[PDB]
Amino acid sequence: ENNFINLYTVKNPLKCKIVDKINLVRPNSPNEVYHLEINHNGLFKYLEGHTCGIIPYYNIKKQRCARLYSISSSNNMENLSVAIKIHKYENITNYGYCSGFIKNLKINDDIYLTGAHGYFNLPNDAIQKNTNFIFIATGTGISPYISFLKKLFAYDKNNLYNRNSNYTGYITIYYGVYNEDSILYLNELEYFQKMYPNNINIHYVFSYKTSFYVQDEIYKRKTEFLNLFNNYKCELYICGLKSIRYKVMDILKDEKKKKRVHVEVY
Amino acid sequence: NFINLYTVKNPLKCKIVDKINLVRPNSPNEVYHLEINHNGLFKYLEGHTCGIIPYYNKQRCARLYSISSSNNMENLSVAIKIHKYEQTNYGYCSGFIKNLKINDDIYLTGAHGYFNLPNDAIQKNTNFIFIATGTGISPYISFLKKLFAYDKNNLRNSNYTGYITIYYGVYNEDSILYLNELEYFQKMYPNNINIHYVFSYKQNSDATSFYVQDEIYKRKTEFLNLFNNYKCELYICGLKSIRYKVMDILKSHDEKKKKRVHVEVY
Ligand SMILES: Cc1cc2nc3c(=O)[nH]c(=O)nc-3n(C[C@H](O)[C@H](O)[C@H](O)COP(=O)(O)OP(=O)(O)OC[C@H]3O[C@@H](n4cnc5c(N)ncnc54)[C@H](O)[C@@H]3O)c2cc1C
Ligand SMILES: Cc1cc2nc3c(=O)[nH]c(=O)nc-3n(C[C@H](O)[C@H](O)[C@H](O)COP(=O)(O)OP(=O)(O)OC[C@H]3O[C@@H](n4cnc5c(N)ncnc54)[C@H](O)[C@@H]3O)c2cc1C
Ligand SMILES: Nc1ncnc2c1ncn2[C@@H]1O[C@H](COP(=O)(O)O)[C@@H](O)[C@H]1OP(=O)(O)O
Ligand SMILES: Nc1ncnc2c1ncn2[C@@H]1O[C@H](COP(=O)(O)O)[C@@H](O)[C@H]1OP(=O)(O)O
Repeated sequence: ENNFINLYTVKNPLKCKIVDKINLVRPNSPNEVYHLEINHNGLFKYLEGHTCGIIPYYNIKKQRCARLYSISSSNNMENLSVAIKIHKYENITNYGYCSGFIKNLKINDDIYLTGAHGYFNLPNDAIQKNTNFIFIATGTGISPYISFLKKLFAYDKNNLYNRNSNYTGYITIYYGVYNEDSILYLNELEYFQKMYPNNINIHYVFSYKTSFYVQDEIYKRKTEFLNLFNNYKCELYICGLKSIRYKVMDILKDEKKKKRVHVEVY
Repeated sequence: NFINLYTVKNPLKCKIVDKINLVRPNSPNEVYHLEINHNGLFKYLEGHTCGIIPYYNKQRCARLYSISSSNNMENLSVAIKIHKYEQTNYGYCSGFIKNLKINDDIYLTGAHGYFNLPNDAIQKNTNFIFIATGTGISPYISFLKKLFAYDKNNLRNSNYTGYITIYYGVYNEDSILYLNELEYFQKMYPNNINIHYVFSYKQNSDATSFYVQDEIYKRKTEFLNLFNNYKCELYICGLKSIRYKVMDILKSHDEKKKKRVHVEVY
């Protein structure tokens, strides 16, 4: 620990089985996205904030080309989660490489993963320090913050009535999708806000209705927002598309005291 | 019927003739224009993409890049943005092109995509509305090159007499790709081409986001006409977003003209 990075490469993928395959979005979201419940036998080692690689079709032509997908489960969960938007052109029409693999994916199917990737992780002392957070996400970008939240708060899906252990840090989440029906992991987000009204705050920026996104909602709250960052030393986390970085970073008006600003973009 | 002439199993060995930095020094981006010699063995129509296989002859895994040249010219060209991330770390094919030198071998695929001009275009003087972000300009350049019969050596001959309105969104002036070519067409054919650049840097400050599709909305009354009144083929090539607020534009002032709208986003 924690040199989990690259325990399984494309040179040695890990046979895993699908355990569940669930639609993350309701009928009012244009996008299609599947949460995967993946059985790795406790063998696949990873760390909240980590991405895993899936090699489409691993047993024509090869076909040994992988895509990364952020894990959205806590280390502490028997099987692991992951969320995948199906990409189409341009329904019943055409698909991207991985997209199509996952579109035809069936339960108890072989899926081949690749060792931990990335460094978007939480701080190590975060759980004891009661450290504070500002998570910023678009679309599938919420994944890491779900895993983040399953850790900070007690996860158990089967024990959702207690207790639960509290990090009592303050967490502010800016989440931007198209509409309500397009927000990944609603059941959990709604639950977290419900169980911990003094620890988690969610700002949803919806695309539908010049254009207005999550950085624009962050500017519009810029005086309030900085408090969080400096007064509560709120840790900075950006995950999603490039565009987010500039408008939130250039709102800083610094010193390698900006450390803890984590930018991940895909 | 040139599609798939070449595949990862029989990739066409081509050679790197040139590698021009396509951006001026104010762009945060890094894009290289490759000029690739193939012995005229690559067959494609303007608007097709080709497949590049990084480090062929590890993983044999092609990425697609829009051809920014026309059939006529001896060599094919292409433009590549170099994708980066911090935690000096590069994309797979990006890293490949970045390290790419003059007279290197480069293995292409057969062609790809259906983002083409209609078969009767020059001799039907068909109108055009082209929407693009960043590298998405490539196909339209490819078009313009044919329609106007461009010859770097000679610059005139063209019979095409239609109208071409280009909407192009980029960060700032220095980020317009193929500015040379665009600026030329604007100058040489000012009653056959009209361009609308939409620079991203302007909205950084105390304003909300404004992208290429916003300009098309702000200019919505005119846009409909260009499409309705002028029997224009509409092309969108760039980011996912461009499409709904324009598409959604088209339902206001109906369908089965569908066959006149062409989309290719990534
Ligand atoms: C660090 C990191 C984390 C990531 N985490 C997630 C995540 O948590 N969840 C998630 O969903 N994704 C995530 N991604 C992106 C993920 O890898 C994508 O699924 C992948 O890059 C593209 O999907 P694909 O292979 O199905 O499509 P590709 O085969 O890569 O296709 C490329 C894109 O263009 C389109 N396209 C492809 N070929 C054509 C063609 N011939 N003509 C027209 N259009 C075409 C497709 O619709 C697709 O959107 C992450 C990426 C990174 C770098
Ligand atoms: C129809 C079509 C036409 C296209 N035409 C063009 C074109 O004209 N010009 C162009 O530039 N592109 C074009 N593309 C897309 C082109 O293939 C991209 O260069 C390619 O998708 C990026 O792959 P890569 O070589 O950067 O490596 P990849 O690894 O596939 O890149 C993955 C992305 O996530 C980042 N990333 C990779 N690994 C990690 C990691 N471990 N952690 C965090 N981030 C990571 C990279 O910065 C990159 O942005 C087109 C795509 C399609 C579908
Ligand atoms: N430049 C941008 N900055 C912030 N959010 C964006 C940007 N472009 C698109 N989005 C939005 O991010 C959300 C999630 O995107 P996705 O589901 O494709 O990952 C969508 O609501 C999308 O809105 P839009 O409807 O304008 O595309
Ligand atoms: N939702 C969106 N709709 C249209 N254009 C966008 C959107 N998000 C970003 N862009 C812009 O597309 C242009 C192409 O750049 P690239 O595709 O390399 O990011 C950029 O100026 C980028 O703006 P931004 O400056 O906000 O990133």
